[PDB]
Amino acid sequence: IVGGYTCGANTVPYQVSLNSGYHFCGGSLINSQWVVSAAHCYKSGIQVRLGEDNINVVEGNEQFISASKSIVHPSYNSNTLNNDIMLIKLKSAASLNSRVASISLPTSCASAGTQCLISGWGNTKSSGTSYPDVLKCLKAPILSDSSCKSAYPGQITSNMFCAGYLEGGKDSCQGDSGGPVVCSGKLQGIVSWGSGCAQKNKPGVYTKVCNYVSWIKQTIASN
Ligand SMILES: NCCCc1ccccc1
Ligand SMILES: [Ca+2]
Repeated sequence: IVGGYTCGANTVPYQVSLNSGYHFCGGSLINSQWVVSAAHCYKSGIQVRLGEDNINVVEGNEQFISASKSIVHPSYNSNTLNNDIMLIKLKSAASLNSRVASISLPTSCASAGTQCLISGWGNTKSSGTSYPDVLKCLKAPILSDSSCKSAYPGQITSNMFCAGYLEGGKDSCQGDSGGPVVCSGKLQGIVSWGSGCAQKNKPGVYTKVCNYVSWIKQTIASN
C-alpha cells in the first residue's frame, strides 16, 4: 500500500496472508473454512496465515492453517485478468474471535463515490521498494466506470472496477494482490491489477466481487 497508514494490530480481522515460505498475496476470510483471493495468486502448497499484524513476528494471535483445496474461477483469463478470483478451503476450520473474523459477502454492488478500505502488506513505494512487516491500510473511493475506462482504454470488463485517486500518491501495490476492498462492512473488491502503483491517472483495478456471489455460494455448498 502506497500513501496509506498503519492499520493497527488486528483491526482488519478478516485479512489473511498467503504464505509459501514467505508472504506472497493477501486474502479475505469469508467463513471459518474458506478464503477468497485473486486467481493470479494461485500456487500449490499454500499455508493461510490468520490473526497477523507483523508477518515476521509471532505476536500471539496467529492461526496458521494449511490449504486443502484451491478453486480458480472457471473463466479466469490470465492475459486480461478477467474473473481474477479464487477460493481456498482450509484443512480445518479457523477459530473465530474479535481478532480473527469473517467478512460478509455483498448483496448489492457498491456504487461510484463509495468510500472503502483497502489493506495489505505490499510495497509502500511507487518508485522503488520497501516492504512493511505490519499491515497497512488505505481509504479510497470507488471511481466511476467512465473514468475507469478512460484510464485503461479497452481493458476494463464488467467484472472490474477502479478505486483510488486519479492524481496518484495513494494506491495498493505489489504484494497487496488478492487482498480485500471492504465498503460498508461488505467485501466488494479484490486487489487485482494496475499500471505500476500510485501513478497519475493509473488507479488500482479490482475484481468486482458482487458479480461472483452465487458462484462463491454454490462452490462452498458443494466442496
Ligand atoms: N495500480 C494498482 C495497484 C497495482 C498492483 C496491484 C496488484 C498487483 C500489482 C500491482
Ligand atoms: Ca505475526
